[PDB]
Amino acid sequence: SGFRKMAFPSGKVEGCMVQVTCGTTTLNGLWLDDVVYCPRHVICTSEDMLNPNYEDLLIRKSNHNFLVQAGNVQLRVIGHSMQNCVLKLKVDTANPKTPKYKFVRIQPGQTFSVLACYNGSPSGVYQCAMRPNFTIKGSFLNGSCGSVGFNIDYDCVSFCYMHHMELPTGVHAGTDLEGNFYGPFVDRQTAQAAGTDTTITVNVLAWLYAAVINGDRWFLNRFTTTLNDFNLVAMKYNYEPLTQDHVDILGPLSAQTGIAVLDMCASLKELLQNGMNGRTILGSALLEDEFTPFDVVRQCSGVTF
Amino acid sequence: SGFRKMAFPSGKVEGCMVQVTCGTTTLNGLWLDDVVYCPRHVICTSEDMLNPNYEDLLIRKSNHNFLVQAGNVQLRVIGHSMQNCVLKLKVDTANPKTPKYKFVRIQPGQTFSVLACYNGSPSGVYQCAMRPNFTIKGSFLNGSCGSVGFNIDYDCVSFCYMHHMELPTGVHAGTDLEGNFYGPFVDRQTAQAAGTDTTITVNVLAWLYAAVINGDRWFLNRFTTTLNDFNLVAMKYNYEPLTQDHVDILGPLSAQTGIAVLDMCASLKELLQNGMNGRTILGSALLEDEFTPFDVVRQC
Ligand SMILES: O=C(Nc1cncc2ccccc12)[C@@H]1CCN(Cc2ncc[nH]2)c2ccc(Cl)cc21
Ligand SMILES: O=C(Nc1cncc2ccccc12)[C@@H]1CCN(Cc2ncc[nH]2)c2ccc(Cl)cc21
Ligand SMILES: [Cl-]
Repeated sequence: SGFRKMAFPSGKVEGCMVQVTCGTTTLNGLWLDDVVYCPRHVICTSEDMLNPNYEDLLIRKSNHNFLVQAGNVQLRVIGHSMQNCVLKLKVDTANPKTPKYKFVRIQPGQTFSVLACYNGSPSGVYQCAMRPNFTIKGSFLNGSCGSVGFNIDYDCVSFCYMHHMELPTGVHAGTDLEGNFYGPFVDRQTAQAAGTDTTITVNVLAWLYAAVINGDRWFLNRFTTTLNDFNLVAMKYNYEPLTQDHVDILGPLSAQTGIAVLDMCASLKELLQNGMNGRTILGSALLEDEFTPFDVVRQCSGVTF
Repeated sequence: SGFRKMAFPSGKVEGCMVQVTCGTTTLNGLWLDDVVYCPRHVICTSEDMLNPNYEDLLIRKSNHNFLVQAGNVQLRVIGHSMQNCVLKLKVDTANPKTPKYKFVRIQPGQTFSVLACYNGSPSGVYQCAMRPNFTIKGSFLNGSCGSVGFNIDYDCVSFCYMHHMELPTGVHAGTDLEGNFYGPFVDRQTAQAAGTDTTITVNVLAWLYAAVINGDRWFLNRFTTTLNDFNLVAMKYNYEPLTQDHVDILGPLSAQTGIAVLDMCASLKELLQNGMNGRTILGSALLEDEFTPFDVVRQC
């Protein structure tokens, strides 16, 4: 029993965290095989960040300008290239701790674990979701740039995020491991704002199924709804539309609990129009949307890595 | 900016997780140097759960009864001993991945990270607090016994918990790494119940300071209170008494935000009286009590 916000074990990623220093800027790098990946803004000054030409700044750099430190060992940079908003520093040594890995770009609503690092040293791990507005509500201070987001598939690490910046609202923006930003963001000191956020509906439903598996049933009702009627209500409360793909993904939880997805949608509809009435679900007074249907199955069935 | 429930990176602990099998029972063990630590109930059968005599059961066991598996390698048990509710299995190989470590027994209110394991394999990491009733509100299934709770101090792992059982309410009970249970619990199937839980007041205050550091100030008021008047109010909401030790511990956060502890106590009393009124604090509609003053300073 119990339901917690749970991250993947971070060990396979900890062995890849290195410190990257370029001039006065120090941030984190991901060392996989003989390449260290990090945000390309490491080559910037405070003036450069205002309106940067990264090709012109990088062409002025030499390999010896980048100081890469893995633990108490300095790696020697033998090449440098840029892929979108990520800098790739070729090193002479392949990371012996390199796990089986993939670079994957995730969709909004998908969750992943963040290994927050400072000076190439892992300080914490937390689970979060890529919001529908493409920001992540992370926890990061200055020095955390280059911290990575990941999932674990059997024994394969899927790297899906690299932290680049904090928006004025305190939310975070970053890229996949190919340097492509999630969202309409750029890596420059300019006026940027996150769009209005919405609730990840499929994840709320998956969390309601986790509550039922844990014995919380007060919110269940006799009612069902059409997918269309549910979406009209959901859209009114800034909830993401629930697609037939989402209904199919919730299939196993629906079969396990005996509550059809559209039957759980009617519970969610009433929760939205009426509130919780001083009650909680899994010790929460708000509907939790940072657990995917896969996370719920993984936690309520004990899948290991 | 931002405030998250954050666990310590679990890598140093993952390299110590092994599978321990004794007869039909399989659970997790912690392999440090040449010793594998696990709950002693791994030696129990069906008739040995209501009233087990662990000394009697362990004396009947031999080293070859214990199957220890680290990854796809079987370790050879060369000795066995019992320390309180923990079984110590001496093995013929020292764990090369053994980190710098300490065994620390924590107090209620303290937080730690849990590396939940099944069959000696880590499946997830999450953050817990030792509740004032000495239980932990974990997320554990059958097979998770031997999963450990820990904190990391620079590069040193302080092991503070080993999971032993689930109480009828779905909460969890375990021991420190010396086998001493937290709480009035025993490793028997006898009728056991967690005491009435209370909110960790010092942690709620630390979390209110984290909210102020993050820019959330709506809950602040012009009032202050005496420690005694705060405790009389707090007790009525099932909140733990706030001691002078707690007030002293909140000193650095009080100095950083400019809000005296007793001033923040008055904000907490007002929240307990009014509720949140559709508002949230750090994205939460409830007062969070699983962040200690030390966690808040570290994260902020
Ligand atoms: O925002 C940044 N990273 C950080 C990541 N996570 C949390 C943070 C919390 C506090 C401070 C910084 C955080 C960095 C440093 C700050 N500034 C602003 C700027 N102005 C001139 C040069 N840098 C910018 C602007 C754009 C970009 Cl891509 C990156 C950055
Ligand atoms: O409770 C236990 N671990 C578990 C840990 N975490 C989550 C769980 C979820 C579901 C089932 C078991 C969980 C273990 C195995 C079961 N039983 C209860 C029992 N023993 C004989 C008859 N019923 C006992 C009893 C005492 C002790 Cl010390 C340990 C244990
Ligand atoms: Cl599924």
